[PDB]
Amino acid sequence: MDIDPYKEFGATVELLSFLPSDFFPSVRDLLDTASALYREALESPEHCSPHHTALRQAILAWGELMTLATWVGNNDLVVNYVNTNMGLKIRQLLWFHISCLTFGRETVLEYLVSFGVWIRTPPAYRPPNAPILSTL
Amino acid sequence: MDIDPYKEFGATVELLSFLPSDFFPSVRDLLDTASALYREALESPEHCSPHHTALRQAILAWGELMTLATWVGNNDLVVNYVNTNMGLKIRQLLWFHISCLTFGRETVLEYLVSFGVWIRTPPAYRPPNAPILSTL
Amino acid sequence: MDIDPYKEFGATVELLSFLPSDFFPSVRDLLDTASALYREALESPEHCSPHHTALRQAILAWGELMTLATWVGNNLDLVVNYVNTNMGLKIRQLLWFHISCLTFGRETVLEYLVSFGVWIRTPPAYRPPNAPILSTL
Amino acid sequence: MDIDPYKEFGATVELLSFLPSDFFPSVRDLLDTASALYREALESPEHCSPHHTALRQAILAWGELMTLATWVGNNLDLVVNYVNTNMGLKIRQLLWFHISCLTFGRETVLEYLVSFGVWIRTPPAYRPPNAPILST
Amino acid sequence: MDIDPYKEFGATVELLSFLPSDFFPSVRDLLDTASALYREALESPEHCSPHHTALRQAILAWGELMTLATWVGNNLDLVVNYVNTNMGLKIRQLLWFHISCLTFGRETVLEYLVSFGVWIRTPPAYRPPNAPILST
Amino acid sequence: MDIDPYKEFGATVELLSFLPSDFFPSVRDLLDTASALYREALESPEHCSPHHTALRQAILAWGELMTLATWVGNNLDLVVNYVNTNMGLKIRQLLWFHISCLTFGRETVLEYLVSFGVWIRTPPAYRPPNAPILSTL
Repeated sequence: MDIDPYKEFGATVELLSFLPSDFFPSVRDLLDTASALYREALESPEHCSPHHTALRQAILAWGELMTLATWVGNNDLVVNYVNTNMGLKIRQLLWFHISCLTFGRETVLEYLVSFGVWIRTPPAYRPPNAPILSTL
Repeated sequence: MDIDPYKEFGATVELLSFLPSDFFPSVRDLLDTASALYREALESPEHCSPHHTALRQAILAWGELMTLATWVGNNDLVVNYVNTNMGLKIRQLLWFHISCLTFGRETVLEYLVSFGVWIRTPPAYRPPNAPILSTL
Repeated sequence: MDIDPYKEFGATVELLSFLPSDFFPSVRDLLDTASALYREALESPEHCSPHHTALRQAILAWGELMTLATWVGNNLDLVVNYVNTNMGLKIRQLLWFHISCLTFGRETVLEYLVSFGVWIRTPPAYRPPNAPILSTL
Repeated sequence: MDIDPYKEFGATVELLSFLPSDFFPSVRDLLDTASALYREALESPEHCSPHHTALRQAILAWGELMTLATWVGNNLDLVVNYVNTNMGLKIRQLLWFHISCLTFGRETVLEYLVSFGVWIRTPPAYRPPNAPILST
Repeated sequence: MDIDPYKEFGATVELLSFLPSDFFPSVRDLLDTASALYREALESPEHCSPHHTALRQAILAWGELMTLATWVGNNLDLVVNYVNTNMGLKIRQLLWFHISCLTFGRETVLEYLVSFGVWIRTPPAYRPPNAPILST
Repeated sequence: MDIDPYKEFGATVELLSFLPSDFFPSVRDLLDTASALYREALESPEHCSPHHTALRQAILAWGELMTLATWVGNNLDLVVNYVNTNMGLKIRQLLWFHISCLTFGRETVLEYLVSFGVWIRTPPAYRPPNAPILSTL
């Protein structure tokens, strides 16, 4: 079985691999961002949005990955191995769902094709400041 | 942040720890069950149910756990370690979402309190055949 | 003062001594049926039913008895055997009756305790071998 | 599962810790206060106030562990003068709270636990000698 | 800029100087009077009475200078038994005034500070031994 | 008891720890923005806004700390360094947040603290060099 996690939300894995690899903030910055303004919404008993159902499983599954790393740390390249390949897939899943909740789903998707083509023009022919999605 | 994965669906972790530990079928039996009759629904681009959004993330996160186990198998108690503690949490998440999709959400929740009290009566004072939820 | 514990719920102890001593599940499996099915109503800041108020006092009465069991073990064996088995049967049938009045409803349990009475009093030569099962409808 | 026995009645166990441990009358004085006032109502088969359900259970729980004090006495002390002192103190707080909530009303006892809070908190040079008594 | 912390609540700091400096209960007795009564209301994200805003700030200002007493203790006394005695007295007047204005109402505390004025002013031969207590 | 200082105003400390330590002006320039713009409302005998009640307690909490700084200097250096710089950053972001909720309005600040969050978390290679400025409309 092959299923993209972003497929119902209107994006792809390729369109999330369209941004650079080190554009996404770290997991500590992203988890504190969700814990900043989405604690009373994520820990609600009733689900509000399909982003909320996907984000409850993104945090819990990364919790299972971290306690697997501390267990294998006791019994440290393997704790560094998870942040290379398994760590990119959780940052992209966290950044996409946090930003779609704050700003909007279609606003993130239009930003992904805007920052993707901004990073792939020559510097002397593009707007100099990098595009950042923001409120107002 | 502390969030149960079953909290929006009307259950708890305790009510899923109400059944015995080895009641749940293995991950191979459960993944082939979802691949049996939910391939054209889970791999749809549009999300149908909150069980579908939770089940797309249950399969993908267990995929990240298995390739972590083959990587640490190369670089085998650790491949057996994941099936003791990290393996119960994925079987319960797979069994709850497969059975709620087939039969119904409230039918699984009424079955959980039915099989829970069936296993906790003396044998001579209970119905002899174990309760199994089934169609018709 | 000789109070009947569940006289106000439509039963007696004499109606509920008909069940055998091995009819009730153990206190661990009885507290788990209370904790797993409905702890949100037991920890609630209001009293939903008179079974709930009787169930909050019944759990904490057993918890005080379990404090006495570890105290006589650590500080200061037959008395641990006494709380678990002799005074525990009064907690088990108190926990069973209040859980079952909330799961299946109260009138279902009281009609079951009569229909167990016609089964447990007949000699074994003239009764069906399976005991009557408790279930709604 | 840690239940507060008074939480349904509007008082926490922390709010009832305003009263000192040696404030409460003896269990013999509390049971005769019950037997003189509420003997028909406690032994009736009729449903009553939720203090009545908690008062039938608190007397019988004391009665169950009264026979434990009788049984441990002959069959061999330090235990019999522990079971009514330390473990019977939780009966005294439970018997005092339900006798007084039936007689003087519930909300007056909630106003009494606060008004005993301001009495026991004040320094000895500025507190009245009249300890607050509960009267009607 | 010299602000009165009580001026918005109808009392001046001169009017609250009727009460003696050793009248006020200790800060440990005031915080448990808050924690037993108002723990849900203080920690709620909902706007409440203007005593609640001043009570969240008075606890956290005491909490900030509580860590100052911890930090000055090891890192080197006279300072740690000055910061809770002299500088913590302004907390005790601020914690007493807002606990009592929430429980007994605001105008009763304004009527209590005046009625404690006539008690402490009278000569010792003509004053009642009952210091005025605040009850409901 | 673990109280959040501005939970009731629509924020957290975790939402407001995203700003750097050098984002806030010093306590002298923060008290002057309170004293010069509106001291008539801070010295007023009524509470206009819940930011005003939180601002009266925040100024006098710092004034008590400045009394401790001169007392440890005159009577009885690293502890003067501690109040000014380590516990002063908790006063600076408390003074900044309540002043800005009264100047620009509260919803403007909370939408600014999110939009600073998307700026401060991105790496410097992919963010514009100027930080987002706070202003109404």
